[PDB]
Order: sequence, then structure tokens, then C-alpha cells
Amino acid sequence: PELEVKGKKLRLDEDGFLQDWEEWDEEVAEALAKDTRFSPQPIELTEEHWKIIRYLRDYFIKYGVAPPVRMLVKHCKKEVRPDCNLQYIYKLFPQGPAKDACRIAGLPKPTGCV
Repeated sequence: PELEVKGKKLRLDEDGFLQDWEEWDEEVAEALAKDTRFSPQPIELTEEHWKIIRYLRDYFIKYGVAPPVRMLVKHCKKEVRPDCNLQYIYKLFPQGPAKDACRIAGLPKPTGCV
């Protein structure tokens, strides 16, 4: 499938993930967050969402894969709220960290976000 952002026709897979992952930026993230082809609950990206997205993206660029959910929770506890837990991650990202957060962060696959 395609996602057109700022004139660029970006390739998605059939789960909505950005295959042209190197083209991601904050406007692409917004487009992905609002992409109702791939979610029935489009998201507003609050400061809390953006802390998670930035961590996930940085992890993927450094380490080459999505982080496990364990690591996302470890970050959410320090940088979002100390009581963060899986319920809170799903409040932010209703389809979960793999299907929503990794997708919005522009990873090409959710592989490893478990």
C-alpha cells in the first residue's frame, strides 16, 4: 500500500508498516498515527506518545530491531510516569506497542516487539 506524505509516495506493507523506513520524520509519524486504514482508533500524539516514539526509533536505528516490550516499559517508567504499565501503554497505543507504536515510529516490521 502507499502513504503519501509531503509529496512522497511511501511504501507500506499490508499491516501498515513503513517499508521506506529511512523516509520517516515527524510528519510521517503523524500520518501513520492518523492512518485509519490500519487502525480503528487514530491517535493524537501527546508528549507522552512522542517520548515513547523517540525511544523506539532511536533503539531501532542503534540496535537494528524493535525493542522488546520489557524495554519500552522500563523507559515509560522513567520518562513518562513511574506507575507506567502495559495498561497505560495500550491507553496511549490502543492496538499495542507492536501494531501501533512501532508502526508510528516508522519501523518496517514489528519483529521483536514482544
